[PDB]
Amino acid sequence: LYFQAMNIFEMLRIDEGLRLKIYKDYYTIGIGHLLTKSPSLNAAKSELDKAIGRNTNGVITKDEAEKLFNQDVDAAVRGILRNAKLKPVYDSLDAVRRAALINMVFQMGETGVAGFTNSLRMLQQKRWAEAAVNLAKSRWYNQTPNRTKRVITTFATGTWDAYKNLRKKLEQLYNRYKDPQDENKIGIDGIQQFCDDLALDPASISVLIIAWKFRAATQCEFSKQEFMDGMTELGCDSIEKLKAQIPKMEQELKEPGRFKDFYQFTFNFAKNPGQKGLDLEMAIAYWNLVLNGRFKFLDLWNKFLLEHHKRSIPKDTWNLLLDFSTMIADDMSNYDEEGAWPVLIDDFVEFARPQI
Ligand SMILES: *C[C@@H](Cn1ccnc1)C(=O)NC[C@@H](NC(=O)[C@H](Cc1nc2ccc(C(C)C)cc2s1)NC(=O)CC)C1CCCCC1
Repeated sequence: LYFQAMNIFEMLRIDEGLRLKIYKDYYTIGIGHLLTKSPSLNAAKSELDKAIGRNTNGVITKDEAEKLFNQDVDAAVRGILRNAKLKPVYDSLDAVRRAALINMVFQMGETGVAGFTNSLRMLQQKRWAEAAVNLAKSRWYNQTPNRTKRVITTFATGTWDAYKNLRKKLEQLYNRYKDPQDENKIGIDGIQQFCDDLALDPASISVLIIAWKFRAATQCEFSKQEFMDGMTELGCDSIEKLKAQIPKMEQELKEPGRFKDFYQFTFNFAKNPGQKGLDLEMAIAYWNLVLNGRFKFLDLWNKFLLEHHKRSIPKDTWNLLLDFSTMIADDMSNYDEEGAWPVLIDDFVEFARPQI
């Protein structure tokens, strides 16, 4: 197979993203690699372990993700060649433009691409300008504007310029924030600068919302990969573009499913690496950010903890506090003491009830 890859992996890592842990679409890993149609994680991990050749426990390296991606490219190419509507266009195209076609197949499948009859004909005819304008009129252009414009530029030019130029813009922007003592990360000063550039306080709710959108691991830490992947997935190539995305992120949090996801993410982001629980003072500081205007008993809860708990907060307790805040009556008369809440919440209700 070595006779038949370098550019296509980085092109789809940018457009689709690379995930090093087993996720849901269906059990997937890497750049959209399907593991099984079975709903069993045990089946999914089994397929992944067999494919890789080690006990991965659903976690892989970038190189392992590449081995899997090359298999999917080779399978995609076989599919295109057996398709009577796609084979002529594929055969006629140069190496760079074939990569843009495989990119479309990865996104919407053979049937999706085969639907672009007029555009595919223009490509086969090497009518690059006419094809570029024609592909931009589709629904494909609206659903994924950043990805589509990059793929369209690949067909228009026959160059990697759309991917090369985004990487240049993000790499130049990165240099403003990188740590002088460590080129592969953004340090304390860099994070402060990033927040200043956004006209936001680093301890503000807006910055915590951005960390959620970037899927950042830990507070006061920001890796180069987090910056690169975050900015690309959000479709931002500048601070101004990221700044303009903040109201959209705010709107999402008005939907309870998104809010629940952001709320639970906060615990994982707030905690110290190597620690399973969140120290009380930290838990209170983040609760004041995320439960502000959502929990009537927030101050009395903080006072209770500082005076009667004075210990770390486990994840389950953090998660369940949101359900408590939502259901609790202003007089606490609906609280099920004989129910299944953490002992800490039963003790809070016992402490709070005589205080009205
Ligand atoms: C720096 C850290 C020191 N420390 C104390 C105990 N363990 C570690 C610290 O001060 N932690 C608590 C702070 N948190 C913050 O100030 C953070 C700073 C940021 N980290 C990141 C990471 C990634 C990003 C990118 C851009 C996605 C951005 C930022 S800003 N801020 C937040 O966590 C947002 C709220 C505070 C304690 C008081 C309550 C607020 C947080």
